[PDB]
Amino acid sequence: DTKEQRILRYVQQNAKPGDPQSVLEAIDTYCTQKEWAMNVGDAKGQIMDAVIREYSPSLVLELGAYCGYSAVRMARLLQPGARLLTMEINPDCAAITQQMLNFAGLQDKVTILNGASQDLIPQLKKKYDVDTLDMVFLDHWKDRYLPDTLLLEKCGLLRKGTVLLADNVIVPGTPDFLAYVRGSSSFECTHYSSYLEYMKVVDGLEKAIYQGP
Ligand SMILES: Nc1ncnc2c1ncn2[C@@H]1O[C@H](CSCC[C@H](N)C(=O)O)[C@@H](O)[C@H]1O
Ligand SMILES: Cc1nc(C)c(-c2cc(O)c3nc[nH]c(=O)c3c2)s1
Ligand SMILES: [Cl-]
Ligand SMILES: [Mg+2]
Repeated sequence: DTKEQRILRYVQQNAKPGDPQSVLEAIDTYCTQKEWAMNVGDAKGQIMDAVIREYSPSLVLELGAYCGYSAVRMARLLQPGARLLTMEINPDCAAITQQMLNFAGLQDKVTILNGASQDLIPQLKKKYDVDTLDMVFLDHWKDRYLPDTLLLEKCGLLRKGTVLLADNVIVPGTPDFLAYVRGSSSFECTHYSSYLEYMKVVDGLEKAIYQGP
């Protein structure tokens, strides 16, 4: 089996079905005590929680699902009727994410879209009936953050006040993305210094609020 399979099995055997907090705790314990994995983690997760609570987004787009940790973490705080779409290029990851969401009882709030973000983003309006996004969580691959941000703008998917939240702007680091949003009068940016998941290594999240074209 794979590490991702081991994480999922650990949750199924150590968390309570239908209880998202217990799922997060089981994942964080596994990744602390057994095998590191690239979930946003509890330290940066607490900052995401605060952002989600502040904005109460009706429609969130996540880029990069992995095992479903951030999807569980965000979806558990959404209001009734509010929705998450998560895009995931790796089908084995998409499979784990679906089972993780099912176990957590959050499957009615979240839709996994299978494919590369750069291929799916242009389909959101016509195929997935999206008008504009309230929030986007960027957590896929560092080199995609800037191009996908510009693609989301091109496609008309951002509105005034759309919240972009980006993980790993320090490690692995997204220097082109940070230079761009921080120099652009189309964004209002805030940096949230924290730590890499499960490690005493400095990392951070960037919040960039779109201000219109
Ligand atoms: N272009 C792209 N489109 C969609 N997913 C991508 C991608 N490039 C990488 N990925 C995926 O992005 C994921 C990064 S890890 C995601 C962690 C997750 N947000 C969490 O915190 O729990 C991986 O599963 C990888 O397959
Ligand atoms: C020292 C590190 N090694 C890896 C492998 C890290 C790491 C940490 C993350 O949160 C990530 N989130 C999304 N996508 C990634 O590629 C990713 C990578 S940090
Ligand atoms: Cl952590
Ligand atoms: Mg990350």
